[PDB]
Amino acid sequence: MPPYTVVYFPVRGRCAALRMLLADQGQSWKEEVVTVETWQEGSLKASCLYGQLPKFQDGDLTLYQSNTILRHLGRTLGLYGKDQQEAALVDMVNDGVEDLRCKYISLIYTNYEAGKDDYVKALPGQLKPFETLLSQNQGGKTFIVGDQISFADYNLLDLLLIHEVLAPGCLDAFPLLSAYVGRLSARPKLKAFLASPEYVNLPINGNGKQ
Amino acid sequence: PPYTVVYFPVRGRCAALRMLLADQGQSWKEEVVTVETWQEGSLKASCLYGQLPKFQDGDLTLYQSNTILRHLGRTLGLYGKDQQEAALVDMVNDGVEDLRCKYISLIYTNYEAGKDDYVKALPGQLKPFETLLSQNQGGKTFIVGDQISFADYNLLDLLLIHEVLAPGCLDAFPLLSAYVGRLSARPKLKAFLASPEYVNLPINGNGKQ
Ligand SMILES: N[C@@H](CCC(=O)N[C@@H](CS[C@H]1c2c(cc3ccc4cccc5ccc2c3c45)C(=O)C(=O)[C@@H]1O)C(=O)NCC(=O)O)C(=O)O
Ligand SMILES: N[C@@H](CCC(=O)N[C@@H](CS[C@H]1c2c(cc3ccc4cccc5ccc2c3c45)C(=O)C(=O)[C@@H]1O)C(=O)NCC(=O)O)C(=O)O
Repeated sequence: MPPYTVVYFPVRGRCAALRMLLADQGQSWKEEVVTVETWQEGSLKASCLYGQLPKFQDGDLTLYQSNTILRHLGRTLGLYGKDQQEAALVDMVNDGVEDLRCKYISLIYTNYEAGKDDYVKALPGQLKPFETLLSQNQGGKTFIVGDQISFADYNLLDLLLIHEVLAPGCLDAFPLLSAYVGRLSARPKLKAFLASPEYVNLPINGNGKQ
Repeated sequence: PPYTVVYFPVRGRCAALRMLLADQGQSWKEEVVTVETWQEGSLKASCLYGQLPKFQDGDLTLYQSNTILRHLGRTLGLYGKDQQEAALVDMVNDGVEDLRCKYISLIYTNYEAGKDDYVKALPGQLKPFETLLSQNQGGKTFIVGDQISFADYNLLDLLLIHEVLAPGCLDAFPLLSAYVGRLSARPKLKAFLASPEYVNLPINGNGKQ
């Protein structure tokens, strides 16, 4: 059996980025999918630390919280900076990614029809700090932090892809971002994952919006 | 002092890292930012995400309260004994951050009409951290392992502000209650929490708590 197990609802959501990590890194993993009926039965839920998914297992290490998983994988597979200073910068990117993700998730599930124009109007000002980060790291030719990939790249990558779905062309205002996205998705294993039914046949979110 | 904390004159998302610094005998400087200052827009335009806190470690400049916590935990050895404990630590902090966000939305966006439901949901919101204590040496040490981590300071602050928001919310949780007492009594932290620069600082900016 693979050492890793992803326990989630059948969507990309907060598991998209860590799945891309694992795929690009050539790791193997079991997917455990949870239906509404099963969630509604309440036994799994009660057993989750914060009563939510994703749930992740690495051997007998059981983790909750999507960014915990990302950092845990970034730690063990060496995608967490080359040094302590880089690691901080990697954290600083991911906190920003999370911040925007929280807003995205709020729009998608609590206020899509009403808030979408305001959201898209505000999108440029929200993406710009990431464009700025690229420009300050080797002309944005390599990765979000340093010259080696990190978990934040995989998280940022997902974030930009879902926003291109939400707001087609949004990256037209951000040359570095746009290319970044093309480049990281050209990575052979990731590209193969992204084109696969495993990724493509899952809806981004669970309410049918995007 | 090698550290600089740039922020608004409230505890808020700087309370945990202040406690961390004081408890670890670290020295730091406070650049307090006023409305006016914030209003000229030079600072803000300068901030990666247009927000505070901003932090300095020698020549390193950071943003994001949780990046600063992690940076301090990492460089001062407050991040678990190993990768496995370091994961546990993140799992506590991310959870602390989820409740805090809820706390923050209640306080600034929905205090009058959301407080009853907030406080009724509270115990189920605090049970995970009591359970976490329950699984680690019967809760007589720390939130993870037997050495303090950045998550302790962050969870400590979370529990203190809730005790102000809903006095006695810890009364049904004996490990949480003893833990708050234990950590709050650590000499350097104890002195800091009794000091004016803590006590005379408003928790939040809009006068609600
Ligand atoms: N800080 C944590 C947070 C993790 C987290 O949010 N988990 C949620 C995800 S469900 C997710 C969610 C919602 C609505 C729906 C609605 C329809 C739906 C159909 C098919 C699949 C999903 C999957 C997820 C999901 C939803 C669906 C929405 O309303 C929710 O807010 C969430 O965004 C959950 O487990 N909910 C179960 C419950 O609390 O009892 C982390 O980063 O890991
Ligand atoms: N993910 C980040 C989040 C950091 C963050 O939220 N920063 C905010 C803090 S201001 C804080 C805040 C708000 C309202 C007020 C209202 C009155 C007020 C009076 C005196 C002091 C403060 C201090 C903070 C503050 C406020 C006050 C509220 O509306 C805000 O949401 C915040 O909770 C900020 O810099 N605002 C400047 C602006 O963006 O332009 C992190 O973890 O560090």
